[PDB]
Amino acid sequence: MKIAVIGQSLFGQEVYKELKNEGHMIVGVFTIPDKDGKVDPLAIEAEKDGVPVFKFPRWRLKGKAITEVVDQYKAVGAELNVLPFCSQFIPMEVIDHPKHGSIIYHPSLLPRHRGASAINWTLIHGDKKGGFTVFWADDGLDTGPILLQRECDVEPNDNVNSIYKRFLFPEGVKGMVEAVRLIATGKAPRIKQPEEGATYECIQKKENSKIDWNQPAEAIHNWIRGNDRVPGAWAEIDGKSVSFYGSTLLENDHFSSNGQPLEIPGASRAALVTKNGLVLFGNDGKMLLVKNLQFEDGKMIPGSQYFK
Repeated sequence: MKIAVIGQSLFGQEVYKELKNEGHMIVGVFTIPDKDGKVDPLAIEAEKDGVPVFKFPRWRLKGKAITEVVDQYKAVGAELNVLPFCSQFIPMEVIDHPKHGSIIYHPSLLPRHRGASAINWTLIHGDKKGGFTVFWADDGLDTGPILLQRECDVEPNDNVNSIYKRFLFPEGVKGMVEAVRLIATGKAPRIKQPEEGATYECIQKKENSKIDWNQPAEAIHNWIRGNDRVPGAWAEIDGKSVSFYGSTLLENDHFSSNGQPLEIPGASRAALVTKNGLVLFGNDGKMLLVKNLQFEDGKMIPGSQYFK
């Protein structure tokens, strides 16, 4: 079928590549403007293939869809829109335009974790299961009926990067390909999302990934890993912003360790720089270990090397 890919990122690129190799006609790719050194990987691949690339800075202005862009979009004659990791607001005129409307990839088990940082919140909340959903776009935020859903276990030390690389990315690509296949056959369902379990969480940016120390170690561990690697959970140490990566929870056994105390404003008690990383305490006095630290515009530095 004739498909428009509206989105970005390496995930967008891979979905594009796989649909193209399944014989679908990609009639256009609609991604974000250059950054400006960087052209989005989705645009790079499409341009090599001679597929039209569009980089609209926005699709609407002062609440109304921009006509010059909506016209450009419609001209390509898509039968289905596929939205891999779309960062832009797409007018419902566009969403609803194609024969089959639009499907969206969302990296959570909808209706849980609606919103753009769903992977982060899966981990921040300490969910034991995660996964992704492919759903039909409607006018709400991540509210449309489910086409298919796929689950995975969340590992106790998963961070955003590990669960994404292991499952959400590679299985997500397959899921989008399978979804389009089911649409091509008229077999794709529209399962109304249940009300029970619906949640929304805010978008994670540096500003709001600051560590709240007045929680148990397990919650701090979940917070760090749920923001690792981006945007990177952080705290002020010695007057500067320090980000934390590579968290694990710790147990007990004495003797081995000799760490050097490190004061962290707000921490329930001082941290310990040890040979294996930075030991942090929760408000329950329990411990977690952070392997890597980062200073503003950060070259990764092992926690063990904070003082040296």
